[PDB]
Amino acid sequence: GNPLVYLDVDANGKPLGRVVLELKADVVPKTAENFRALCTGEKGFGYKGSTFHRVIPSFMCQAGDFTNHNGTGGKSIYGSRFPDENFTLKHVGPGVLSMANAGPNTNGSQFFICTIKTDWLDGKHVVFGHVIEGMDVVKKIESFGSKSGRTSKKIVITDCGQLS
Ligand SMILES: Nc1cccc(-c2noc(CCl)n2)c1
Repeated sequence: GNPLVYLDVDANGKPLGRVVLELKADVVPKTAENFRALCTGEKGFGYKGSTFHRVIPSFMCQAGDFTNHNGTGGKSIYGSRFPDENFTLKHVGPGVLSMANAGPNTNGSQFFICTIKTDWLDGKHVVFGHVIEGMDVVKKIESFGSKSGRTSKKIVITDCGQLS
C-alpha cells in the first residue's frame, strides 16, 4: 500500500513528538517517492536535521530546505527540480501535505503541511499526502510561527524515516 513516513520534531531542542504522513503514491508516485526517500535519507541526503523555516498561523507550516535552510534551496532525488506530477488531490483542509514551489514545475524538497483549507493553492501546488497522526505536533509548530513566516522557536526535524 501507500508509504507511511514520520518526522520527529523538536522546538528549541526539546521534542514535540511525531508527525506521521501517508504518501499518496497511488495518485502521485513520483512525488511520493521523492518525499519517502528524503525521509529515509537513502540517497545520501534528506530531511534529517533540517528545519521548519516558514510557519504562518492559520495557514501552513513549511519545511524541507535541507541545503539553505531558508526557503531558497533543497533538491529532489531526481535532480534539482522536477515537474508538477498532477493536481488531482486538493487542498481540502488541515493536515494536507503539499509541495512548495517557485512556480510551475519547480518541485524540489520543500513541502508544507496545511492548518486550514487552502483552496487557492489547488492547481498550483501538488498535494501528495496527509497527516495520519500528530496534528497536535503540527498545531504546536503552527503556534511558533508569525504573519511574516518567521519562527519564534527553532523547529528541527531531528529524525525521520519510513514506517511501512
Ligand atoms: N522547490 C522550491 C520551493 C520553494 C522555493 C524554491 C526556490 N526558491 O529559490 C530557489 C533557487 Cl533555485 N528555489 C524551490
